[PDB]
Amino acid sequence: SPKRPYLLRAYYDWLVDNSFTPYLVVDATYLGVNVPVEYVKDGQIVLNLSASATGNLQLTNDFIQFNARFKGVSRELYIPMGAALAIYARENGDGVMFEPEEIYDELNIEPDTEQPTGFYE
Amino acid sequence: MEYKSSPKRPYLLRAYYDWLVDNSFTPYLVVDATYLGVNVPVEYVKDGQIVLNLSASATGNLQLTNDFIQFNARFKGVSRELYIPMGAALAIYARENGDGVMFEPEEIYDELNIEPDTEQPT
Repeated sequence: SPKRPYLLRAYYDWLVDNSFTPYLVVDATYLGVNVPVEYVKDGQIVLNLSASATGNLQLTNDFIQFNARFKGVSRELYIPMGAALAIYARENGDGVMFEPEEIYDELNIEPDTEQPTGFYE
Repeated sequence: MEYKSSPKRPYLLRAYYDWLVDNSFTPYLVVDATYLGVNVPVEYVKDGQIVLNLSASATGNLQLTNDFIQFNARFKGVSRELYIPMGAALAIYARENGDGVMFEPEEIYDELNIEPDTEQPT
């Protein structure tokens, strides 16, 4: 239902097809993000999604996932689509900042915690 | 390189197209039938414009290329094939609600649509 995944994939292809290095701005504060906090700045990390800087990159409707190496330390990165803030070309900044969609809001996310119930029955 | 990057339209058209279909919507395309290179049933054009149904059941061998769109469709029984230059695709939306996107103008599309003031020899 959310359009963000299709728009991200569209820009990604346009970037790569034009020989641009696609940079993804991630809200490392969002629910489910999995990135090395050692490289996070002000609740925000910028990733390189080019073929070269990624292993097994997958751009799903629900998440971005890939193997990344930070100073020899290869590992997996998981980013829920709701955390993707923007994607642009490293060589010139051309890209898009994703428009907010109501569904990536925890209010629209199914109950993460249950209702106050008694105990006895 | 003064940075002569290609148009984004084909990518946006394609993505929105996939979004509509994956959501059970019927993709409708608004075309400028004037645009150089367009091949569509001239008698179904209104105000130099034609709306087309691109859903799976309304098309055959649909091709959403960076440069053009092409497919086979039937108009009142008469099966015809259409060729549409990307600069001619003006918008794509969902029939079930009139909600979609109207593409932003892109400089090169305008260039590819500049007409000569006069004809060629012969």
